[PDB]
Amino acid sequence: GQYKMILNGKTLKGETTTEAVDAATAEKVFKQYANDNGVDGEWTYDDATKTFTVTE
Repeated sequence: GQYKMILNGKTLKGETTTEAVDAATAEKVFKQYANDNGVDGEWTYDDATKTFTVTE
């Protein structure tokens, strides 16, 4: 399924999507991406909208 991440960082903002077998897999992909791009924030996941957020 399609999962979305809203990036709400100090210096990186926007939206991305990933196709993943489940939310746990999307979480790993998105958290790795955030880490690789210097984001260090608080996370939420909404299963109704398949959307993660990370906020600094």
